[PDB]
Amino acid sequence: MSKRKAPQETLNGGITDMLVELANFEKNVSQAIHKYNAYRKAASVIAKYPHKIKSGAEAKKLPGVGTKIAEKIDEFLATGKLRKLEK
Repeated sequence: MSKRKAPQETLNGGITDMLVELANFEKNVSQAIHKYNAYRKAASVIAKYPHKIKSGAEAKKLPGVGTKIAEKIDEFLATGKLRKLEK
């Protein structure tokens, strides 16, 4: 908790962070669950991935992800399509 100085709203991706969060549920999705394995594989290829993906097709190329959790990936970067101040 509190290592040096983390951002207030992360940078952009934060994919493996919210994917591992569902695996950390320890209640609705603790261990030996039916969908708990979905986040274990999708998070194994996402966290290895450079993270951050504007187009949803990115999670498609990621092996193990691209059927149900792929929508949750875009959910992270779904409300982060703000502009970057033009000119």
